[PDB]
Parts: sequence; C-alpha cells; structure tokens
Amino acid sequence: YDIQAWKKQCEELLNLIFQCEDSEPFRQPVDLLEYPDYRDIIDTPMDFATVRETLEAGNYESPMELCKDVRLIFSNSKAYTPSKRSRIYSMSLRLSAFFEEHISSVLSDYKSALRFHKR
Ligand SMILES: NC(=O)c1cccc2c1OCCO2
Repeated sequence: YDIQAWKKQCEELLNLIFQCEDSEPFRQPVDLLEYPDYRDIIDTPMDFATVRETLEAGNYESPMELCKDVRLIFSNSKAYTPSKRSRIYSMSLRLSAFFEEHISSVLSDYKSALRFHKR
C-alpha cells in the first residue's frame, strides 16, 4: 500500500530497457537529418531519455502517465515503419512485449495503494 513505490520501480524498469540491445534506436529522439520526412508522419516524437528525464524532474504524477508516453514510442514506430518486416519495427515489437510484461504489476500495486488510501 505504498503510494510512492511506483517511481523507483519505473526507474529500475528503464535501467533494464537501456541495457537491452533492442532499445538502441529509441534511446534518444529520432535523428531528423537521417529521417527528413519523420515529422510529416509523426505528430509527437517520444524517446526513452525524454521519459527518464520527465520522471527524474518530478513531472509524472502516476505510472499511468509514464505508461502513456512509453506506449507513444511504440505507436510512433508502428506508424513510421514502411513494412511490418522492417528491422527497427521488429525491435520495437519485442521491446513492447517486455515492457507490458513488467509494467503490469507496477500499475496494479499503485491502483491498489490508492484504493486503500481512499477506503
Ligand atoms: N524502417 C525504419 O527506418 C523505421 C521503422 C520503425 C521505426 C523507426 C524507423 O526509422 C526511424 C526510427 O523509427
């Protein structure tokens, strides 16, 4: 029932993601010189460094907010890819499966803690 425990849990999950080779294309904003049409397709860029900095600045109020920004990394990849068989898209699909497997208990525990506080 610790209402604050989600923040260190999210820090530790981001550490795991940064050690995974599949995260390398997504660690920093997409290079607009390498991909000059990116902003013709993608309205809101997102990357894992931006998520970690937002967390460390104290600008997420809940893990739901962090989870929305991480899911935007993956939806951007699915919208920008020219093929379902692209290398970088394949990497995002594996990394999304790993993230969803690990974020499930962080969300559950937070929502349980809030319900206990309200009881
Ligand atoms: N196939 C790709 O080039 C691509 C495919 C999916 C996501 C991307 C991609 O390139 C820029 C970074 O984000």
